[PDB]
Order: sequence, then structure tokens, then C-alpha cells
Amino acid sequence: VISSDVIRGYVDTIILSLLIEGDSYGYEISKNIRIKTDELYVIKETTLYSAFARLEKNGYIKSYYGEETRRTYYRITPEGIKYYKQKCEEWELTKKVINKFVK
Amino acid sequence: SDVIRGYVDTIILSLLIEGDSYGYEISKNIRIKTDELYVIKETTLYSAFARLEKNGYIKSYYGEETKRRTYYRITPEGIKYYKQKCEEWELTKKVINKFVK
Ligand SMILES: [Hg+2]
Ligand SMILES: [Hg+2]
Ligand SMILES: [Hg+2]
Ligand SMILES: [Hg+2]
Repeated sequence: VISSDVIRGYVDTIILSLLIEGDSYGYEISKNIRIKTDELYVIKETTLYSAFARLEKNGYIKSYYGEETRRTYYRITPEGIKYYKQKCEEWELTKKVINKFVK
Repeated sequence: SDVIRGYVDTIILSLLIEGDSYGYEISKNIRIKTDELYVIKETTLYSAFARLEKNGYIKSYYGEETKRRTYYRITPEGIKYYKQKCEEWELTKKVINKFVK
């Protein structure tokens, strides 16, 4: 297991990161998180679905709708790509700080 | 951040492994070591001393009265916790590095 405190800081950035690869939807995103982390991080549904809500409200992603049978898909916005890049730079600084002490 | 909250204690324990220390000196060493990138707040630092001591990870002792300075020394359990948090950090970096590029 990993730091809950750090991961809380990066949930949105991790979801944005997957959306930069391609448009996606709730179940695919959480599936992709656990698989790509080698099972080290499995995201809670409540964590995931309040993140979408926040990401949308903030204007970092947009919803759209598949065919009726309707699935909600998200696509990352230019404003969401810029938030992602800021958080990437932040992660680099965060790492630099903690690697000094935690060796 | 609330991100650094996860490793405040481990940062203090790390300095304590290099030697006994006290509040002003721990704070200065953080400033210096990070070259200003991290400066711990006085409330955060005294909270962490208090929690570390509650948890049995450090012990306080006292200098001469000149008021008396409060020193801390890491315990064997403090070292155990430190090394589990190092492993955790490496795993954390792995996870976040997977996405944040
Ligand atoms: Hg594990
Ligand atoms: Hg992928
Ligand atoms: Hg270590
Ligand atoms: Hg380690």
C-alpha cells in the first residue's frame, strides 16, 4: 500500500492523465487505474464520481452521451490539459522535496 | 499541501536519524535541505512532535536551564516506522509516475 494523503492530491490528475490518452467512462477509468498500477491503487466509486463532478464543474472535462440502450463519456478540455501540466510540475517539486529526506 | 501531510513525520524522523535535534534546528534543516522549497509551519511542527511522541516514535529530553531546550531522540520503533514509510513512498511514486508525465 501507498500514501492515502498523496493520492488524494492526485486523483484528478490521474483521471485527466487517462483522458489525455482517450475519451473514457467511469468503469473503464477505474479499471484502468487498478490495472496500470498493478493493483496498487483501486479507486472507490464515490471518490471517482465526485472527481468527475468536480472536474466538470471546474471545466477540465466535458461529458457527452453514447447511444441509447446511454453511457456518459468524458473528454479532457484545453483548460484541463493546463491544470494537468501544473500538477505535473507540482509532482516533480513534491518528489524533489520528499526524496531529500525519505531515502 | 495536504500532500506533504503524509510525510511530515517521516521528514522529521529522517533528520532525527542523523542526530538528536530540537524544534528550531529541525525547522532550519528543512529550509536548508530543500533550499526553501519546503518551510514547515510552527503549528505543523509542534503537532508532529506531539504525535510522534504519543506514537512512541521519539522521546523528549531537556537541556540546561538558560527556560530549557527540548530535545528529541528517535526510538527503535521510530526507525521501524521510518523504514515502512520509505517503502510506502517508493510505491506511491510508482503509482503517480504511472500517470503524471
Ligand atoms: Hg503492498
Ligand atoms: Hg494505456
Ligand atoms: Hg529509508
Ligand atoms: Hg525505502
